[PDB]
Amino acid sequence: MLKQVEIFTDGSCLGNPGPGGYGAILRYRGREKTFSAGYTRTTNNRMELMAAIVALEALKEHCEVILSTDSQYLRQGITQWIHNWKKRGWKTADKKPVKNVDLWQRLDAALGQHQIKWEWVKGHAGHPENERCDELARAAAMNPTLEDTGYQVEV
Repeated sequence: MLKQVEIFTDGSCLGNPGPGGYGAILRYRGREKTFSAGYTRTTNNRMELMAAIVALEALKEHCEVILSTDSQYLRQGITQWIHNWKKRGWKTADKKPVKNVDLWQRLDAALGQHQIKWEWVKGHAGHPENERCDELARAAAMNPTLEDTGYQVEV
């Protein structure tokens, strides 16, 4: 039985916007859960956040997590922006809401329930589970079934 929860995420999009999807692998309890869905019109950044979100929302108790991903958007959010965004009320310097505020707030809610250890992998040097997320993400985007409600060309 693993002593820490292991999560792997990937997200993919064919256009901007275009159809996209995500793949997340979750090692929780004695199982490996696999999550993946395609969206008719979204963006690569929105899918990368969705991967992380659906994985964490599955955890039903406070856990010790190790989340592994090569997603740069997630990385920059987590390491440079999120902190300052909470202090500023989720607004940009020109007082508009941040881009993808729907997802980042959603994600933030999921992250505050756990002790998280982030492992930023290089795209060409992750683990087998990262490669498999990539494969899932791509397959999903080719057969999109859901609508990405928070997507805006806009705000």
